[PDB]
Amino acid sequence: DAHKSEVAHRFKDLGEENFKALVLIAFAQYLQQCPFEDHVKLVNEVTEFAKTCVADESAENCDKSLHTLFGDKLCTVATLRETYGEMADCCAKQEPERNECFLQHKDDNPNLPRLVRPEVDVMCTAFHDNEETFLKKYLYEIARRHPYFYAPELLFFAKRYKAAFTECCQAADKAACLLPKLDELRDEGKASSAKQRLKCASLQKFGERAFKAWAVARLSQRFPKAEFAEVSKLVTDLTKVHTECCHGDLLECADDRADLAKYICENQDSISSKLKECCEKPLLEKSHCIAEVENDEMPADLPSLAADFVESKDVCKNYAEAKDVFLGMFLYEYARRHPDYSVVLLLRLAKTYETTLEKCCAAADPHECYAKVFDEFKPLVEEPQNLIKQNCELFEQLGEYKFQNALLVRYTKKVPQVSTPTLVEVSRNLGKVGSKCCKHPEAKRMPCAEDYLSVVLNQLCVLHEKTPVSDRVTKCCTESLVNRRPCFSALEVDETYVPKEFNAETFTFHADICTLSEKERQIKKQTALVELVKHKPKATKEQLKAVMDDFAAFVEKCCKADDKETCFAEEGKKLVAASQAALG
Ligand SMILES: CCCCCCCCCCCCCC(=O)O
Ligand SMILES: CCCCCCCCCCCCCC(=O)O
Ligand SMILES: CCCCCCCCCCCCCC(=O)O
Ligand SMILES: CCCCCCCCCCCCCC(=O)O
Ligand SMILES: CCCCCCCCCCCCCC(=O)O
Ligand SMILES: CCCCCCCCCCCCCC(=O)O
Ligand SMILES: CCCCCCCCCCCCCC(=O)O
Ligand SMILES: CCCCCCCCCCCCCC(=O)O
Ligand SMILES: [Co+2]
Ligand SMILES: [Co+2]
Ligand SMILES: [Co+2]
Ligand SMILES: [Co+2]
Ligand SMILES: [Co+2]
Repeated sequence: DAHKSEVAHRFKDLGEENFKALVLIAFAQYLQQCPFEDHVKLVNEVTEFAKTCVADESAENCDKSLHTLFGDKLCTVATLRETYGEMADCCAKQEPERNECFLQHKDDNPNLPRLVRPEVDVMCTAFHDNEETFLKKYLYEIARRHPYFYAPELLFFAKRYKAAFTECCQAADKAACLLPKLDELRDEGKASSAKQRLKCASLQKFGERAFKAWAVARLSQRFPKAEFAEVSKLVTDLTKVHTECCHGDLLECADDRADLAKYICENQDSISSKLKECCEKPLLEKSHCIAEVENDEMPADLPSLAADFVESKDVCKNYAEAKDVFLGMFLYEYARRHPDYSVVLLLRLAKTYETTLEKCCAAADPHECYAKVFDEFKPLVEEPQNLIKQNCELFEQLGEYKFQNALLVRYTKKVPQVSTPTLVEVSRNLGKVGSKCCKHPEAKRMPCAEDYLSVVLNQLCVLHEKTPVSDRVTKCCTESLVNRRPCFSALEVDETYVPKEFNAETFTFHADICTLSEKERQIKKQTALVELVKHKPKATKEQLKAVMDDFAAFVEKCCKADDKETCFAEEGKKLVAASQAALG
């Protein structure tokens, strides 16, 4: 593929709207400090040129590559040295040194102030009176604050925001319609950003063979009709894409992703029937659509796994030939038969098979050792399926909020060293995971759980590893991504914990609670419970339930009477002393 102008060629394939979006994101992930209206100029300056070249590729500078045009344009920026400093020094570099120089001088935390959400009225009003300026500003604002976030992915999110505004701004109780959707998108925004980063860290730390294992597992579930060769092909293609995107070049990453889809949509018949709609969709959309594609039908009359991977003298031979191609096959075969399983569960099986196979092989006669490998799998399978039942049962009894509280207590006792604000949010978000996935039938519970659990455990591990307080959490966090959730599951109640000293103000409450969002109210209620538990690790549901119900009664009482503030302090003082006796 070669065009005289690539800038002319890109302008057409993407379409001007997507084109004017990306360029804005592009120049916003670099030049995070420059004001909006400047970028808007720059965007338009590019966009004019882009059009000059669309009209005639022979036009001057149209021939020059995106990498050259983009770089030249960045060096055009006046006050580049005043604000961007060493980034300016990049301009004396000749491509591809200069482009690499730019990537290096991205700032992952520009110390920009928190992006504050206006009131619904203000947004809808601005949205109406100025749609583009409204939407682009925030696109700009998000892209500069998140310079490594994959630009197309950001764009897909921006078009969803537009949707929520368009629907909600027309209706009554817009805030009721809108605020949910805006949080939902934000939560997803973080999840996406974290999931992207988790893909790159895993590849760096645990390596590429690990990466591919995770990939084989996942694709074999996604594409059960495909042969091991074809999975294996796609796994090696997919890893390379990740390896280019983790470096952080957008164009290269995008081209690799586009290529990988191009291939997939040509060989649909070889992979999955579910690709048809995705492949019709436009290029940016196609890559996204493949990633999210439904699992294909698992072929019927599938042979038992105990034939090829047990009951076969050649296994010890074949394992040795290629430890990874055989193991990979086993994973492929096990996985395509188990879409109901979590990716990490399948790796625990493959890992087990390998450990068994290596130890068994070259010792005595192998058959007698490798005979019971499949039995070793059953305990591993049961453990995560047990937890789902136990948790989804308790969830259905208690309901989300109360479930979050059951969680809060449990975890505080295990890891009291963790900051209250972190204990709350993790316990809240875990509530949401069981809320979402317990609604699924027995199948798809684990794959649902895994993906949602990964984000929460990552949020915590990312947040904790900046300010560590627990060796037990650190161990889990810096452990293999296969063993990460089991480690957390394994955490036992720490007997060594010296309780938190009482403080009145913590357990003091004001009438402000009465008029407050339930979430905000819950957070503070929830906060007190954590503090309560940190004070009294030797508290027990029998004793704890009492105190929680008296607090339930203390709050409904004062918020009901006319002079709430007096009640709150005076009743609280009773509530404290009473409870303090009840827990000691
Ligand atoms: C990637 C999204 C670009 C367009 C966003 C439209 C405006 C979003 C609402 C204003 C800021 C919301 C902040 C937040 O949700 O935390
Ligand atoms: C993209 C396939 C290979 C990925 C191998 C590393 C996986 C790291 C953990 C990913 C957690 C998020 C799960 C997901 O991708 O939906
Ligand atoms: C830090 C240099 C590597 C750049 C990799 C870019 C693509 C993966 C990361 C995207 C999410 C960034 C999250 C973060 O680091 O805060
Ligand atoms: C399941 C098959 C996936 C085919 C699509 C290619 C996915 C490669 C991901 C490259 C990094 C993009 C980061 C993101 O998800 O925003
Ligand atoms: C760091 C966590 C993941 C480590 C890998 C655990 C599973 C072991 C078997 C790996 C199979 C390799 C197959 C392949 O790469 O083609
Ligand atoms: C705390 C919320 C509970 C929701 C249900 C999930 C229970 C944990 C089981 C996780 C199994 C998938 C991950 C893994 O294989 O380790
Ligand atoms: C700091 C909070 C730690 C959260 C750990 C969550 C582990 C996955 C949930 C599965 C249920 C087991 C919980 C546990 O044993 O701690
Ligand atoms: C022993 C010191 C005084 C303790 C006062 C009560 C502490 C627990 C308050 C938070 C738990 C209530 C949550 C709820 O029932 O919704
Ligand atoms: Co093209
Ligand atoms: Co109007
Ligand atoms: Co490439
Ligand atoms: Co998506
Ligand atoms: Co789901």
